[PDB]
Amino acid sequence: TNPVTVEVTRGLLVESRHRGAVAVVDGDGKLFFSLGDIDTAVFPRSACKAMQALPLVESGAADAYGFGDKELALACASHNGEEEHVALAASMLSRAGRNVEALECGAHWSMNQKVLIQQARSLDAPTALHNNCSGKHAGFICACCHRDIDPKGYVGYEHPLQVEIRAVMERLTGAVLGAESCGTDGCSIPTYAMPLRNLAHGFARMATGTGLEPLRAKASRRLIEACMAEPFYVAGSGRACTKLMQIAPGRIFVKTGAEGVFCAAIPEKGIGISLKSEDGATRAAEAMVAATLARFFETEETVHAALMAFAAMPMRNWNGIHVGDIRATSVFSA
Amino acid sequence: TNPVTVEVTRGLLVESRHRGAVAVVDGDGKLFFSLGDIDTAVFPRSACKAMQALPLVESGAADAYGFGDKELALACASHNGEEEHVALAASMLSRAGRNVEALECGAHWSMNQKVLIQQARSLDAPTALHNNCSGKHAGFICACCHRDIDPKGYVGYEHPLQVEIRAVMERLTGAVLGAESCGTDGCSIPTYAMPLRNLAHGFARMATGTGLEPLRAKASRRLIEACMAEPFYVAGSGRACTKLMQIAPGRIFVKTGAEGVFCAAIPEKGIGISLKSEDGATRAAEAMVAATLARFFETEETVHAALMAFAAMPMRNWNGIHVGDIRATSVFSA
Ligand SMILES: [Cl-]
Ligand SMILES: [Cl-]
Ligand SMILES: [Zn+2]
Ligand SMILES: [Zn+2]
Repeated sequence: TNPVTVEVTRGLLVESRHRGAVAVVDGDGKLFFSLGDIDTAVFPRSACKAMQALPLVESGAADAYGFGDKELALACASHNGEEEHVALAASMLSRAGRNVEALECGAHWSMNQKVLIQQARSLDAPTALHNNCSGKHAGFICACCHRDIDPKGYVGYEHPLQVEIRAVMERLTGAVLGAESCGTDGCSIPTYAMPLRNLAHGFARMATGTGLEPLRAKASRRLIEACMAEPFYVAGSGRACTKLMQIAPGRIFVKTGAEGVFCAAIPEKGIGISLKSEDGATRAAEAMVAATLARFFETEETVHAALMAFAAMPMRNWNGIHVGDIRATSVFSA
Repeated sequence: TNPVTVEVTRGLLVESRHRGAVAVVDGDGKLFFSLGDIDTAVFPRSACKAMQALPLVESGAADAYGFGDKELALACASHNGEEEHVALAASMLSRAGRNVEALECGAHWSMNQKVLIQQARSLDAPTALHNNCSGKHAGFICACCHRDIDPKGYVGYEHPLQVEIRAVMERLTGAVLGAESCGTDGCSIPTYAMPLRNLAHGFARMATGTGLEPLRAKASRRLIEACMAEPFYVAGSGRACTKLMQIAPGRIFVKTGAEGVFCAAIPEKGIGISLKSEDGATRAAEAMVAATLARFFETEETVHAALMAFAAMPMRNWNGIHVGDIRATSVFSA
């Protein structure tokens, strides 16, 4: 069973509790730190978008369509569907001769409340461009068009692009990705459950190049640097991913996934991080990733304090009164 | 530990898991069914609104202000902030010569996405009337004004109304309510943590009159019947509380609370129910309350099937593809 990783307090009592697992692995596969079950297969969901963006870069598509750090960050992004994000996704599809009609991810309203209010006020309905995965899907469509592969059905298990993605993520993680570990993701593409140990190892390899072909090392490093250089484009206004990567500019990589996943890397320390809140709560995964990062910056007061501000947070009610805290437990400092 | 009460699946695997506690008690305090820890103090939050509506009824205020089942349901309600709910809260305050400016609960946008889209398109900003607790607070203000008590500060621990509420909830539940069990609620009023056993017992007494003074029995029955007669006003469009009380009209009482609480009653069976998802997820608490109710309707095939449809539900992605299920575990049928 997984330890209690996060507590939610009200008055003088714990009101709710989150259990979870955490794997921290270096480029060589060495375990630096672990909580709970890092050996049972868990769906990474959107947390592994940077891995799925390798076809876009490695194929030459990114360079052929003139993509910079903003486009690669958006390809790696679970974004808010702000105008900047929608404009860039449309720009990406346009350079490959496509538009919104080529996306197969569907439409949804922003999962940032303030952006949803803006969307609702200016649209009858969101489009597939507003989908948090529209950057990744435009990356997929660009990767296909550059290689004269028909993008139609790019979301399906048997499409050449999804065949390629299974191979790429097996090479990074050492985990086998197949039908028995496969589910359908939010955006209708395959998501493959794998141990947290493997997922963390894979990010440690993307961060360091350890055990990768040089082109894959270079593409991997380029995607990780793009996310850290353009953190707004990975998520957006009011988002943990964006704010966490603004604490130590260029030094911390993070990516949220649906159902309480986080992947992260500290390239200068050669470490990859993956974690799962067992109940699937985003708030627990946010506290956990900040507290896990904090272990590696205990000699930098300002960075440690900033990270602990996410590990342990005041909650305010509708009048803005402090009612309690979300707080990572003492297992992250043991 | 608390047992695994709910699983969330994707493909052929459990993606996330919820642990929880459940107390089912009769009018006399006899335990009919239990899971996990029913003896540790948990915040009922909004789940005990019917208890907090007793001053409104017992004072004479409800009768003096001509409140029927719709107003009492709204006094007991965590509503969506739909125009019907807002209009009724404004009508309730108006009977005492009051309006939105007398509410101290604060404003918030709907936590129902469809209502939020409607709110965003029709309002610059929500008001305190849009607050899910605006009915309860209008009841509180009416209770004060009928007895010539100043409603100003009615949310404060030391206000005569909150003194009264501590007395009422102690007598129903047999739990001691004071500062050590006290936190601030979403709506800035006190919320008191108590064991689930006590909370369930309290609803069993409201449902049966067992061990209550006649006026309290009658006020208790009237609140429970109003919620069951006007279930839209307890919650609203697309809400578990509303839909669960439409399965067997007049026979099932349910009330959700923030952080994965549910209280319920089946008056004709003399049972009170309280439960807690340990992690605080609403989706887990909804599955749990449906599966717990289902145990008591195993000889009514139509009612059992309708309840099981809430205990075990398909989840669909943005394209409407079935990706997995939320399902109460087999501990609810053991
Ligand atoms: Cl989904
Ligand atoms: Cl009594
Ligand atoms: Zn996706
Ligand atoms: Zn309230």
